[PDB]
Amino acid sequence: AVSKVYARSVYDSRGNPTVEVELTTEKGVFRSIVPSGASTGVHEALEMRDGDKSKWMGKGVLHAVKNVNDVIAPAFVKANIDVKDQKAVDDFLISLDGTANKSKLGANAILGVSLAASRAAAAEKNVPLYKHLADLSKSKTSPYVLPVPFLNVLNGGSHAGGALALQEFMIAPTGAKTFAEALRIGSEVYHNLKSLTKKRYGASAGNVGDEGGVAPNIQTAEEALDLIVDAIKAAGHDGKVKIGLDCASSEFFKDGKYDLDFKNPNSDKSKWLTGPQLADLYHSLMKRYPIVSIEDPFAEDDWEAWSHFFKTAGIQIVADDLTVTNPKRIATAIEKKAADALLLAVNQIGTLSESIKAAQDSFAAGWGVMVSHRSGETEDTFIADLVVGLRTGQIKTGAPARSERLAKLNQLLRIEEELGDNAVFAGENFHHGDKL
Amino acid sequence: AVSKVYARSVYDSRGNPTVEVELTTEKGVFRSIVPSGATGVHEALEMRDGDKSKWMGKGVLHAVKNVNDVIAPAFVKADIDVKDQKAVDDFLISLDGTANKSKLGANAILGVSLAASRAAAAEKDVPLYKHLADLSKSKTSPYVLPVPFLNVLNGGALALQEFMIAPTGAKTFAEALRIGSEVYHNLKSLTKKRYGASAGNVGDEGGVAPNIQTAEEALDLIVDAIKAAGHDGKVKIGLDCASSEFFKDGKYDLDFKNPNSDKSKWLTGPQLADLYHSLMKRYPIVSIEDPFAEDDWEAWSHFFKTAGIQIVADDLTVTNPKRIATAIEKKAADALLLKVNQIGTLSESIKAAQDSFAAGWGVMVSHRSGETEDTFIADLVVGLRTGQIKTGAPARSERLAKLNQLLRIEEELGDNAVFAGENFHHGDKL
Ligand SMILES: O=C(O)[C@@H](CO)OP(=O)(O)O
Ligand SMILES: O=C(O)[C@@H](CO)OP(=O)(O)O
Ligand SMILES: [Cl-]
Ligand SMILES: [K+]
Ligand SMILES: [Mg+2]
Ligand SMILES: [Mg+2]
Ligand SMILES: [Mg+2]
Ligand SMILES: [Mg+2]
Repeated sequence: AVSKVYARSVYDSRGNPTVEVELTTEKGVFRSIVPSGASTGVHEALEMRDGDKSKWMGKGVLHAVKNVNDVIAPAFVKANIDVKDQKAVDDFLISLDGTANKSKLGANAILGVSLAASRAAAAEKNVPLYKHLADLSKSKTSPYVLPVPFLNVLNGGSHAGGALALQEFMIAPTGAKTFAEALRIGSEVYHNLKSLTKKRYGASAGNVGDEGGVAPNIQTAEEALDLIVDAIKAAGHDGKVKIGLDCASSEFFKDGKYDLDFKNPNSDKSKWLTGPQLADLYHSLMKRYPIVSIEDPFAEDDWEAWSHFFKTAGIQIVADDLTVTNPKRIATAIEKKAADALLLAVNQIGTLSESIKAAQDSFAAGWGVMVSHRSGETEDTFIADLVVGLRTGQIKTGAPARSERLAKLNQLLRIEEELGDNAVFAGENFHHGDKL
Repeated sequence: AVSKVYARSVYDSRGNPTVEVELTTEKGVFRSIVPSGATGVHEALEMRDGDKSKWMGKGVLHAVKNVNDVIAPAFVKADIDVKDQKAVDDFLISLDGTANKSKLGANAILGVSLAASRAAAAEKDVPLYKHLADLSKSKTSPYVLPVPFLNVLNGGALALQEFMIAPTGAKTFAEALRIGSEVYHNLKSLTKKRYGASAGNVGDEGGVAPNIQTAEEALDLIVDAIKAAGHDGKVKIGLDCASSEFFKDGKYDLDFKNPNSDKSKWLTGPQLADLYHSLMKRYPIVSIEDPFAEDDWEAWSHFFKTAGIQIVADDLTVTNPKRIATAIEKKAADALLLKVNQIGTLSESIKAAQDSFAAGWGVMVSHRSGETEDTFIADLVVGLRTGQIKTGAPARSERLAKLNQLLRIEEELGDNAVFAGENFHHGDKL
């Protein structure tokens, strides 16, 4: 029985308020925290903010919290839905709000209750969270599949001060044999990268972006990718570490064009690229560097550019702002063959149930699924258990720096240990990890 | 009954491996993680593998092994009562058998020490901070909630390492944190405006690190930030000089990042003190940590004569009751920076705090620069009733995890807690 549901304000990794929910049963008190994006897709479910300029830079979540405590809480406690029944739980919450985009209560009011319920269920059942999430998703547990970590070791775009347009430069130790090995290798590459970055672009280059990657003030990707390929070599993990990009191209899509200097107020509109032109630059990058995944190469509604690029890409193409973990928009992307991987970000859609549906739909269409953090993260570790539960074989939860990232990576360490011989490391099979 | 003690490697906020310990009883499995400094020469031994081919030489396999291979079987055989933190840490301390914990390693022992206290709280069915109050014979009516010292700016051209803000003017911790976060964001905005976008990217502790020449420029910047946020008069400043970092040939080099620093312009103890006093006169500074080197006793004592604000010992005392006794003897400082992993056990850490308090000292509980998702010090600072803590800027969740835990503690305690505010120095005496 759910005796209590309670929400408070806490702080994310950028020092902005966000919603924390506590769900009390006889099994104890269960806590989930909602993350917060910076490069948020326009189609994402509502993140409700106070916009009281006198408090928290206008970023209060008092209203969201109040919606939990004054609206959802009493109705949820009164109903006492079986927490084990995630569908009915999320069913209830979504109906309480009664809008498509969760704009009545706010996604950041509902998600906390959704996630906390699933934690409570796992306890009731006497099973690890990833196990219960496996159950929820009807995923195979024999073996489990452990994810390749995609480590955003070099931050640009809206995640770091500097010229670099593309948002995330990730390394993916697919050549590793275990997660633990992959994390060691990733940390070694990161440290070697940090040293080379300082030497190459100055000590200040070694300071980190929002997601823990070094933040050199450089103008082009090709400059970023040189640093990483040099770092991989220096760490002596050549051929065992691939690269992944999040372009977050929606952040510099303007006037049907793409601004590769969008953080320059004096950017040259002459040198803004067309879809084609941009497609060209990517293909050059793909040719020169060991890139195995590219996320949001084109804009959240630039469907034609996705379709045309995907035709001849030949690597994993991840939809993020395109699909915003929305089963509706995933259906479109599948139809148009715009991508073959989904970025799963639970607070984009606002319930676990909906997030699991998006995953299941993607897998069914032969997509991959990369579970993701937000750039605004917390000490919450839910997506570590999620990626394992969902058997996706790939996650991206930050550089190996800043503990809102390490928290997830550490939790994955612990899960791999627990699972022992009943887990495989997805490694080179990350794309179709579920099919393993 | 403790039925297993176990250790694994995990990664700290800088992506370096560290020791995580799990202690198992009939109440379940209880977890503690060891932090890591970037360290006083007198600190208990942090044991690293030094295998250049692994983790940049920073592996902790040996320490983990020491937990699993040496401490673990003996501890279990010992049938220790985790409720008795003293018996716990005496066993551990005895097992290692060395003054500075160099046989098994400080980072092997501390995890067991902390996990035991978590297990003890559970057995008693009390919150951790409550158990820690009991262990330390601290008053709980009311509890005292800490002022957060937030590390918003870092140095080290400008030679001073840490520049913190302390919302002592707040009426609750919750209000303190909000005010702190607002100042921090305003400072970040001003920094990028004044020193370029890249200068907004954070350091190891989540603070900004603009290329600044002088302390004054760093303090003026912070003053502007506090004003911009509209909290002028409600927010004070704290400093961590980490002067050992620029202590050379019996002198202090304020320009110790310049290879050709004018050696003739290196300061004497009395000279540096003159600088601090000028800074202290012009800015709302209410606390200064390690203003002199970790064995420059004469320099501390001299300064302490004329200083009118809290003077914290860190590298000087390294949370060691033996060195704190000296510091008290010499009238070198009047506050202890409590870093549990500097001495290695909870019991010695509590002993250090108690010796400090008994000598009229303050105690600032503190993180290390390499932190984890572990939130022990949040419960510890409340348990010890010290009234002040420093656990990072309000960014990076190895910092926020602690400050969030304090929000929860404050909410839980309701009317049975006071915010130390202006009275942080003698918070324990509140
Ligand atoms: O774009 C992304 O993929 C996410 C995760 O890194 O970032 P943000 O939460 O800022 O949108
Ligand atoms: O000197 C200090 O005060 C500590 C905490 O800031 O730093 P470090 O853990 O690197 O010793
Ligand atoms: Cl006193
Ligand atoms: K002994
Ligand atoms: Mg985004
Ligand atoms: Mg993205
Ligand atoms: Mg130090
Ligand atoms: Mg210090």
